[PDB]
Amino acid sequence: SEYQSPGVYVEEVQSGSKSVEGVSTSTAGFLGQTERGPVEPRLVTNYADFER
Amino acid sequence: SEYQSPGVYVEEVQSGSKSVEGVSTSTAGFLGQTERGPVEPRLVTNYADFERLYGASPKSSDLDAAVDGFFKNGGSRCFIGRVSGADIDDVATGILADDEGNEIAEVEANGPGQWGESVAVIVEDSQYPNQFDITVRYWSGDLEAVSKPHGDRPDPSPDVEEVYDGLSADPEASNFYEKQLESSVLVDIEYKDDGTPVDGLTWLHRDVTLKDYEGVNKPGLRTGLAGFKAIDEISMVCAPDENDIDGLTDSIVAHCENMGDRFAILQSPQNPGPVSEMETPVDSSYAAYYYPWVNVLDPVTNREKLVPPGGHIAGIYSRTDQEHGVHKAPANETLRGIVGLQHNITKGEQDVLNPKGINCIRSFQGRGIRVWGARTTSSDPEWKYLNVRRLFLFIEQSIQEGTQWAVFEPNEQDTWGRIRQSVTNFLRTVWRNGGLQGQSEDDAFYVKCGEETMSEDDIDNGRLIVEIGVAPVKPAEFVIFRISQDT
Amino acid sequence: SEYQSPGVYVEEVQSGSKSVEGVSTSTAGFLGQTERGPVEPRLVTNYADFERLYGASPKSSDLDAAVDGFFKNGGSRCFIGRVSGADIDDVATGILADDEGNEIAEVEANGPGQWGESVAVIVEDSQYPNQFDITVRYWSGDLEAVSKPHGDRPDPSPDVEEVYDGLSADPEASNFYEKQLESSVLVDIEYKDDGTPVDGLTWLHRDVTLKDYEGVNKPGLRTGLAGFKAIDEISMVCAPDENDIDGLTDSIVAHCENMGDRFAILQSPQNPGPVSEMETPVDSSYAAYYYPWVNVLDPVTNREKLVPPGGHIAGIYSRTDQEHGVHKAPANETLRGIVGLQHNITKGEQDVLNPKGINCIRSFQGRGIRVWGARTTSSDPEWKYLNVRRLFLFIEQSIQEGTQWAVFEPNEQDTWGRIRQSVTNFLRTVWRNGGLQGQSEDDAFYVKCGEETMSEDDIDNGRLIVEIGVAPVKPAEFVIFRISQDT
Repeated sequence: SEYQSPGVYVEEVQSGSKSVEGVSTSTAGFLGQTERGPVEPRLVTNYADFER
Repeated sequence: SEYQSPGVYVEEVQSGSKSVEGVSTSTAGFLGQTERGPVEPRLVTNYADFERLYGASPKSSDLDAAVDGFFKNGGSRCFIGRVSGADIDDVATGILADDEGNEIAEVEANGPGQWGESVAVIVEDSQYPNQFDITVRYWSGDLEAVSKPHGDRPDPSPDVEEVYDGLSADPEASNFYEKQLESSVLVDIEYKDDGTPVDGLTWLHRDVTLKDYEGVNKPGLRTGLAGFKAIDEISMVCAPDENDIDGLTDSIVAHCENMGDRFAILQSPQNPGPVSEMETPVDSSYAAYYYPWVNVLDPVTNREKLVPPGGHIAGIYSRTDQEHGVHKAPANETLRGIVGLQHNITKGEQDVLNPKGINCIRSFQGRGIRVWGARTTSSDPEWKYLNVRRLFLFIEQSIQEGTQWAVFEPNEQDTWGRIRQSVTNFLRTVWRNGGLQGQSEDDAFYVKCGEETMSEDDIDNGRLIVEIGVAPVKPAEFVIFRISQDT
Repeated sequence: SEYQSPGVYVEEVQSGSKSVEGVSTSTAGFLGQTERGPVEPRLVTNYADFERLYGASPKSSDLDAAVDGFFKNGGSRCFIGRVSGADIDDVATGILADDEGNEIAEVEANGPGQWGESVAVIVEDSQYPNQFDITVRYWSGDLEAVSKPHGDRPDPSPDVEEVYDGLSADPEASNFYEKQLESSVLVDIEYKDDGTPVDGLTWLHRDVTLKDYEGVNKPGLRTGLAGFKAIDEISMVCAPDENDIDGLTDSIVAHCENMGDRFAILQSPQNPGPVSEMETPVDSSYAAYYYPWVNVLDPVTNREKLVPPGGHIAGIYSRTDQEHGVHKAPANETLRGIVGLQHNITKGEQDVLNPKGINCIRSFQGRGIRVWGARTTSSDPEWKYLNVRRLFLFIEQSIQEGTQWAVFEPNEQDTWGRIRQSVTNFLRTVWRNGGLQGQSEDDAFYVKCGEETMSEDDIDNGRLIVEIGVAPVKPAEFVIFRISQDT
């Protein structure tokens, strides 16, 4: 920082380690023919959602 | 001191430590449209104050609902700033006349808009010599249906009523009408000439974009965000209608990042799209993002209505700060004042939304409706959690405001010890209340000021350097139980 | 000293080191068209100051947008220079008259152009003996629609208003009107004869190329770049409309190379052609080149508008300098105050643009819009990175300005030790703040002054030679992870 006029200054510093987080690993993708529905990919979490 | 003539001298010395005091942390700021009121920011501590000073919102705004949700959830103090599409000087005015027809006073509405056309001023005479009474009345509905506006009981009872009894025309008295009518939510009086007014009734006559939310910045007038940036009590800002005005989210986040001492609360759109494609609007460490909308009872139709959840969430923030501290995550808390949600989110959909910085409001069977998520919109791993940012804001503002005695003091060991002692006392207090983590003081923080932080080039140029290290506490987001049969 | 009569003598000696102080590094300079204002460069520290002194830009300029983007991104100080297509002496004037018709004062607009035809001056009398009031009003729109320019409330409220109350006609008093009206953004007053003016209103009557951007250079008047080259605070220069005026890019780069203490920021055209054929305009080490254009909200139509990114980038420079230092690359930083970009650049296209010195502004999913690139337009391998050039500018100007005490001093070992000590202290301070690289002082820098740098022919001719060697730090542009299964 630069100090040109008198006063109080408060500054933040970077710390000594940054955490890494693991990614998801149990999602699947399926392709095939259906009778209804959109053609953009959509997320489903249950079989009743799929039938609906 | 200097001693040139004999006598007794008594001198005061500075002590070895100076106390630091913590700052307020539960005040909020709101922006939006109203029907009445001034356009400078005003402090409100209760919902009846809000209805008395401002009134209701038009059909294109949801401010009234947000303030109601704020106070139903345990909030303490609001700063209200009224945004208006009319020019600031488009105000209704009037004139008071004397015995033989001289204008002696000038009456002006307390804010711009057409509402001022429905204010009536009534002057009558008092039973005591040289005294008179003044009354101000306001109707919210049609004027064509008001039968007896001057009588003791008008046909529709007026919406606002004000009476002032012991008035005089002596400028040096304490019952001069200019000084007594100064506390009035409807009108303003200015003195012109000597006299006393004649009895009767009189009406006041001859009466949004992103640039209105930005506000006016002139030497003697500030509205919008320019008015808020001159108030140092506000700690969180919200605009309920931020999704109807393009370019307001960025302005709010920039305001909070440029002040450096407040936090921004953001809500999703009513239709944000498919779940697999949602993102946050900004990538700031000074903002948080909540989803979905909520349902309330509307006090003019008595039906359900869908509104954004911002004010209820700000009220939850204020409540948690009052009963737990700024280090407590404002999640796993109940929402009061609503009827239902827009959608019910499952556990499979939150596994996609939570790693993206989007906070969810969910409903559990047997437990109710709660906020489930406490992250910021930031990508930096150092500012992932919300309470850490709030704690740092609190600490940094306290330090900034409570150390102005040290400027221009001698740059030597006494000042160094004094500063070190003060900051250590403040941080030990923060540690004792559960904000810092560690079984000893050495684990929780340290403060340094001396010849390890300053060199000689520093002393020759007037720099005093203090280094502080701290360890904040973080929430428990995943509670895991690993159970086996061994031993 | 010489001692010829007996007594006591007290003499002062010079010490063993003299401190060097660093210079400012976050001030910018802007050039372009405005509607009002003077044509000499003026310092601005806030956007409301800019609107108050200058106003808005015409349809052929984008200065207002660039200054707004500068201050929305954390900039601190601007120097504004107004470029005008009208002659400098094409200014509106007026006259004030006394009791029996003598011209006592002369009023003149604060800048050339037709705007001065819309300024009204009003003189009225005060309640105290020998005193009067003066008011100055300015309307931005049509004059044909102004109903009561003299009344207390004109039909359209004026755009600018100034009032001065306690004025006198005594030249030796401190409330003489010539001294009080001197701080006014609209007019200028000059005294002619003895008297006091009569009441009433009066209007002021009888009112670009590359050579206007170059500016006037006369003994008592400087505009354009000639005005900027007499200000030593500016550290970076930008002209938003540099692509509409042919021959201005070279003039700006030549100005920065001839001063030797400032940096030039350049933006691409709106249509630069095919990607495989792009080049930089110049090959200077004193310039940087950014691409593409950005989208903003226009405060007069409330629609999107496409503008060059120069002022936002200068604001990013200033912010980074304030919070990190001049050794930090101003890349991987967020742009505030915009809506979108012109194009989205992929990773395949930047592999062609980056080795050519062209810096890109990109948008990442989950992270936002950021500047991705920190190179200069230079072909020399020694000045490839931007922060190295900025650090050298800072160091060299500090040394130049903080060593003028050493001229004409004795050329012997005491002066040598003193100079060496000062420069070593300054460089050690720079090293401690992270600007130089090395685990020890011998790795980071050295300073030499003595009989290894100077010979006897040097001493006989008056030359004192100091040799300094330094090692700057460079950014991490490619982060590489090589992972294997062994051990």
